[PDB]
Amino acid sequence: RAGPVTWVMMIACVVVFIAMQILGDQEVMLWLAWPFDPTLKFEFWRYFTHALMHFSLMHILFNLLWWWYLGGAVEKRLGSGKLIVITLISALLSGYVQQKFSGPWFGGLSGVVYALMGYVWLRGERDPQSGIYLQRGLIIFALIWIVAGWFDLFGMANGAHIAGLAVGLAMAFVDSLN
Ligand SMILES: *C(=O)C[C@@H](NC(=O)Oc1ccccc1)c1ccccc1
Ligand SMILES: [Cl-]
Ligand SMILES: [Cl-]
Repeated sequence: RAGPVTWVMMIACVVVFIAMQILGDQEVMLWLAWPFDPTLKFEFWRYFTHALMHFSLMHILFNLLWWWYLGGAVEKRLGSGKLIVITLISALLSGYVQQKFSGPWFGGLSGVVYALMGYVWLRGERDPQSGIYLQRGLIIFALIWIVAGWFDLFGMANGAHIAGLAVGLAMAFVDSLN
């Protein structure tokens, strides 16, 4: 079963998403979003908490599905610390790129997922002995989501997703060295 990081992240995302139903998107964004005024630049959770917000049912459902599967695999085979670091860095870098290109009003686990699939894929592609790999059907399911978001077929930006992917590829690369 899904490890503690995999589990606690899912719960947090659910709780936050409930809060957004109860209070509206904007009001929750007022507290958790990337600093959107210099008044807020020292509220440090915000460099991370933006990842916890989702705006539709499908957003949180698909994000959490991929998180549960990939994140859960990473936690189980490579440990909780690994998953924590991939998450922290991908969240920060994709958040950074996103706000740079389009301002601070955004949310979600997408950057983190791009990192996890970049990680699992490259890791297995370069080092099967690790035990982790993105099997063919999932490489296909994954690419279809990459394509979708890329050409804006679902409504959700590219640069931030690339930024997330770069983090996962970078860490898989490093991890698969000796
Ligand atoms: C974030 O990108 C939202 C997006 N989630 C998604 O694309 O997840 C994946 C899956 C596989 C590889 C990369 C990213 C999304 C779009 C539309 C509906 C739900 C979620
Ligand atoms: Cl398969
Ligand atoms: Cl490792």
